Amino acid sequence: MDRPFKQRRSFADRCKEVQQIRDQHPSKIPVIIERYKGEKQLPVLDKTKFLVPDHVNMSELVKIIRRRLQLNPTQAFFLLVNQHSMVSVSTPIADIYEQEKDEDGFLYMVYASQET
Ligand SMILES: CO[C@@H]1[C@@H](OC(N)=O)[C@@H](O)[C@H](Oc2ccc3c(O)c(NC(=O)c4ccc(O)c(CC=C(C)C)c4)c(=O)oc3c2C)OC1(C)C
Repeated sequence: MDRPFKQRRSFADRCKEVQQIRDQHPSKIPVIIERYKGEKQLPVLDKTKFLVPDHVNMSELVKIIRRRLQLNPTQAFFLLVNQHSMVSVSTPIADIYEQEKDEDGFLYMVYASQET
């Protein structure tokens, strides 16, 4: 629906789903990508739950998500993980998953037209 993921799924069920994904997609990182609650410029992505092959750099994900949003060339766009902008993080998602993942095992990201 429209409510954020953590509002729709219990912590238990989210954990259980991450365990399922470890069995069924071992090389992928499970991620939740959501629009900032107070965002007024950027549109809402078609979907919010993704798997990411774990070699993809965070910096590349910024470019991929920006393409998916179909913005104009000048629109501001920031992808935030635990409030940090990912635009210059040329590090595989595998290597930041363990430091930045939620207790439920998903890696959460927020996009917005401003950083702070
Ligand atoms: C509980 O798992 C479910 C799946 O259930 C089962 N039995 O497999 C199924 O219901 C659905 O399956 C999905 C759902 C989403 C993706 C998915 O989003 C994938 N990602 C890519 O193909 C991909 C490849 C390259 C790349 O740079 C990016 C990043 C894309 C950005 C975030 C827009 C993504 C993928 O490989 O597999 C996916 C699969 C198998 O969603 C899950 C994982 C929650």
